[PDB]
Amino acid sequence: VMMKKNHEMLEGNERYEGYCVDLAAEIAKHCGFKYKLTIVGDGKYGARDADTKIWNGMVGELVYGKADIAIAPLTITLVREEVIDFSKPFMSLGISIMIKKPQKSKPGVFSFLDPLAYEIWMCIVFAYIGVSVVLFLVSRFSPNEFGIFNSLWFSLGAFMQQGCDISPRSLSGRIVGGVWWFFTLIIISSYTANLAAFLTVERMVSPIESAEDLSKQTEIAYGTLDSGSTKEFFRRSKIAVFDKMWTYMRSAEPSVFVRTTAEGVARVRKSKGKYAYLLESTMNEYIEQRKPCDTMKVGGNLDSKGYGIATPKGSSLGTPVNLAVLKLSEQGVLDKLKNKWWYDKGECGAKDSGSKEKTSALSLSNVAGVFYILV
Amino acid sequence: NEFGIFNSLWFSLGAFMQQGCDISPRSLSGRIVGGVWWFFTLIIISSYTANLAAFLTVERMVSPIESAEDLSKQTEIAYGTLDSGSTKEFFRRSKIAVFDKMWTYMRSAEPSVFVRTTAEGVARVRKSKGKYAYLLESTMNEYIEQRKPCDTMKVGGNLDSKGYGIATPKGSSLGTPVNLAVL
Amino acid sequence: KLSEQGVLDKLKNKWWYDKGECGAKDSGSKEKTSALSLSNVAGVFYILVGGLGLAMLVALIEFCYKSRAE
Ligand SMILES: N[C@@H](CCC(=O)O)C(=O)O
Ligand SMILES: N[C@@H](CCC(=O)O)C(=O)O
Repeated sequence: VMMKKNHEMLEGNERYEGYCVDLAAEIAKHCGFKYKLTIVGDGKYGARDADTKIWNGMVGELVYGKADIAIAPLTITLVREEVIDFSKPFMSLGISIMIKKPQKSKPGVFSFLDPLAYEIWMCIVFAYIGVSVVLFLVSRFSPNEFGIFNSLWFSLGAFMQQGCDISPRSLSGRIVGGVWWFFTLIIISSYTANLAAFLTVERMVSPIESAEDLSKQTEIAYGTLDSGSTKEFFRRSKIAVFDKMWTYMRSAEPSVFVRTTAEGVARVRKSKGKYAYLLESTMNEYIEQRKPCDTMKVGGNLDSKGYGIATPKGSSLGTPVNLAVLKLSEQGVLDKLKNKWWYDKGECGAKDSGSKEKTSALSLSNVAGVFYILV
Repeated sequence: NEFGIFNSLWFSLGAFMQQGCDISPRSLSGRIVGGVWWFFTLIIISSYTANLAAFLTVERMVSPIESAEDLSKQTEIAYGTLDSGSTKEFFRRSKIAVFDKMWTYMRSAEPSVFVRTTAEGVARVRKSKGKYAYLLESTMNEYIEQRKPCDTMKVGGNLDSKGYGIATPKGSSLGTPVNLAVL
Repeated sequence: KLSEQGVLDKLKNKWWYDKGECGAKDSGSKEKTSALSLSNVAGVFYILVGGLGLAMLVALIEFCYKSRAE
């Protein structure tokens, strides 16, 4: 169900748009009836409390006779099965994960010297000053070619390990040439090892996807849509990883249950990966093809539930639906529409298809400012 | 003047190749450039060392073959399913355009359009080593990955929603007592 | 009556699991290595500047033997 460019100027069933809107006409053509479209007054699919079990959501609208035939992406479950009637599943689906997409993090224009501290580089500069000054005082005691331009240049070639032009010949000149070598031998090797430290830590980082690691990770929070089936699929469960999720989500503070899907998307974008989200397979896929393009699907699908056309207990019109659901699956009119709205959204640009070339081999931005100092 | 155009390539080369060159510049205008060229290489030689340790320390696995889209683009792999069953007909009922490219190439397969033994498609993929693929039941793939020859891998996800039912003849004497006993 | 089935025991599973954990969760990936301190390499400067002053000591003792040339 979509909005419309003529949200106010247009009237009737044409006021909105979408898969089920056109699919309603597909049933209305085949079954031969007239329909009036309504919106759920709550804004939620269906709850069932430890209470009088009034279905706060679209189910109670359909149980209590306000609606006649419900058309919605609604989960076929046993708890709904005993209280309303379902058609055959027209779409395959599963529980899936939406997270903040781990994007290209911003490097530094002087990120190459990050394994050292700027306090160290400040001392390296200051040590480079005095050693040339001390050697020159050692050199020019005339009561020799190491002038002030030579003593800087000899110390510069010493520190870069690129050889030297000449050598000191007096004993005290060789002494300061000795200790400067043992100085720079540590510092270069210390720089190389700590540079390897960042790169080995970076590859050690595991992007969590199996959802058991997500259950073992407490920094990334995770929540579901309330008053539906995903909130209830983890209520009654059997797997210890599912129960630990439910033990985490029951004992969660603050409220990980979000009233609508869009605010559930909104918490993920603000969190920069702090807040994960659980939703259906098809609904997670459609947000990927839209264009913030910062949501991706990790892991495999949990189970295989289904969407079905809902009729109340005793509605005679549910069996002609059972005709048309089979017939439009035979011709593929389901698939004719199930294709149509999902390759239409190519507007993300398919950024995942052309950005899977990530590797630990450096970008130029890792070593960019070295060229800046060079040029 | 010793820095010819044939000389200046050589001085810059050994500075890049960590080798001390005999001929040094003798000007403040010249010595700056060879100075910063030294500091150029001193990072990059070290950066090549540090990154190459990381490939040797942390290993990664290369498998771009998942999620059934990458199956559909790469035409180097041959698919494998079981005849006289669901997968023989479920892809024969290919209506989805990505599944149309499957079944046409599944009909354009040689020699194994199908296999006949589930344990033989296990054996064939072990000898296939990147030439042949095998599509099958999910918990069948999972169970063989729990058995330990450990040369097995599940990729992608469930292509269909399926389930196993107790086959009873139509008008069974005990079909509905079975169905309640299932419940 | 408690100990025969473990009402002592099974409740001791729960209340000791209940209050959160501080274990192998933060030994593995709650660290990133930092830049080196100066204090990691400070003693080289003490060897460096300590080597600097003793060079001037031998510079002074050179001229003592240089004046001995007589
Ligand atoms: N399609 C789902 C949405 C709510 C949920 O994921 O729990 C349903 O109607 O049950
Ligand atoms: N259980 C399946 C096995 C064969 C197949 O997957 O195609 C059947 O009898 O149809």
